[PDB]
Amino acid sequence: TKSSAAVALKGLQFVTAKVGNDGWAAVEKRFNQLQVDGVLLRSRFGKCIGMDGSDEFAVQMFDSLARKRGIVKQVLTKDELKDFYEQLTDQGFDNRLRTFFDMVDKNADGRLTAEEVKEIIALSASANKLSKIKERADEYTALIMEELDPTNLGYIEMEDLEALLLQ
Amino acid sequence: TKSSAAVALKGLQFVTAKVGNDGWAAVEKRFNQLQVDGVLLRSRFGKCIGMDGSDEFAVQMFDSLARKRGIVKQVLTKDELKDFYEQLTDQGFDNRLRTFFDMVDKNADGRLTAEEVKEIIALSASANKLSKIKERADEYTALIMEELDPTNLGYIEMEDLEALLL
Ligand SMILES: [Ca+2]
Ligand SMILES: [Ca+2]
Repeated sequence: TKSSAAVALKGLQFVTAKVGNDGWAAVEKRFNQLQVDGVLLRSRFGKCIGMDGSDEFAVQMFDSLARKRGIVKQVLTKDELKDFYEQLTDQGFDNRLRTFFDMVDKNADGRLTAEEVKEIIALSASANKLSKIKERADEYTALIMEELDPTNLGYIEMEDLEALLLQ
Repeated sequence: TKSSAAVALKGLQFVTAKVGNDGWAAVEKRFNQLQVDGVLLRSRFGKCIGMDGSDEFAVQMFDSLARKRGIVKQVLTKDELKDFYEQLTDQGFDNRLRTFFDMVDKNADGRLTAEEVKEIIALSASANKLSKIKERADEYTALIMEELDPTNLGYIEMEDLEALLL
């Protein structure tokens, strides 16, 4: 239970967060921007929904949602997109657990193998460690620049790194 | 200085370590095997030098040594490769610092911007834990499994989930 229940959760929370919780007015306006002849391409699905993840993650979510609906073209109308959206913002637990399951179940057989499970466990941990690292790096950068470029050239030079290290 | 120079020190050691210091015997031998029509591909520089770190680290390193020499083709003759080897193999501080600087300096303008600096700090902090995480994942996976699939059917169902978290 203890470490396993919390690891399923970690994975759920991760997918939920990559999808995000943008309201319909923001998703629809992006649709308006992204659509061509009234239709949203598969490749723009992540951007339309306001997703956080990789391109590949966005497209795989699209296919799991399409697959579920019997949609086989790779193009969505506003009404279809809206129906994909309704599912993804239903923040109910059953609903979220369902969408997570389908997302992690890449071959859509209604089972999850050791491989599928590890896949999403690794992605989520590693993407989360990367985001954290980039916030820190950002703060370490500001400190280096603040110290080696107090006069605000917008850069530092070789000479400044020497000094920083030889000392 | 303290935390500031440690941050910069650690990026310099990360790059130094990823490059390694194989002897010429080894790298020339590897060249001979990796070479095609006399030249060595950018994509094969890492393997030839014996670096660790990512394929991306290897090609960035490559590019930085090329930029320095105005080499714009993505291929090296043996001569040229040996020259790249010689700069890399010089573990004198002056030289190591230069190589580091040029690696961080993606546009070779002799200047390091905030953006360039954030990038090696991120990478020097990131690289190592990928595998460390890939290995924690296996310990979790094969623990989710040995608990949601006690008899080892090989898979988990939605209702195994339903019951897990409810
Ligand atoms: Ca499956
Ligand atoms: Ca630069």
